[PDB]
Amino acid sequence: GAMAPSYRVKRMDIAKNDEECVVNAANPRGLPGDGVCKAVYKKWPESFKNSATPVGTAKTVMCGTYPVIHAVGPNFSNYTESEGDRELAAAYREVAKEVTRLGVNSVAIPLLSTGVYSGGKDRLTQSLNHLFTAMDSTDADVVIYCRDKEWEKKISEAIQMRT
Ligand SMILES: [Cl-]
Ligand SMILES: [Cl-]
Ligand SMILES: [Cl-]
Repeated sequence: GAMAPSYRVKRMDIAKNDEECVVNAANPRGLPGDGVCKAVYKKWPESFKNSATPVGTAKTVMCGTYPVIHAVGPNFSNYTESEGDRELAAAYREVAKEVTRLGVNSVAIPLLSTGVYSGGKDRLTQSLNHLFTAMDSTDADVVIYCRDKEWEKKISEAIQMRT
């Protein structure tokens, strides 16, 4: 584990991360997709061999020795707010189990269900709080990746408020 486990946020492409493993914001069919998923497919295409997995789950596939944890958040266009909230929390719990199993000291993670699966709503706080609920009990350094300047400031404020 990390000597003093921390949370950090960076505004840049997660395909350029400096962590020991990455979480993909995957679709259930293992397809190249859009946004984070398409960047992950371009950087680690080998990790999409048999990466299909249901909503609310995570499945890790190695690209060489680098682990790609494919985590499938719900598409809020298809789920109700109640059921989608439950599946989004579940996908993050599965990411925490995989990060622990892998024994890594750091992990790069995006906010699941905040892009094209958001159903047109701002889900920064919802998604980040489910991330904290799952990852708080792990000892890996967590680096959250985002692309929007206002989201970077809000995620950074939420991290600092708890310290
Ligand atoms: Cl970038
Ligand atoms: Cl998304
Ligand atoms: Cl963002």
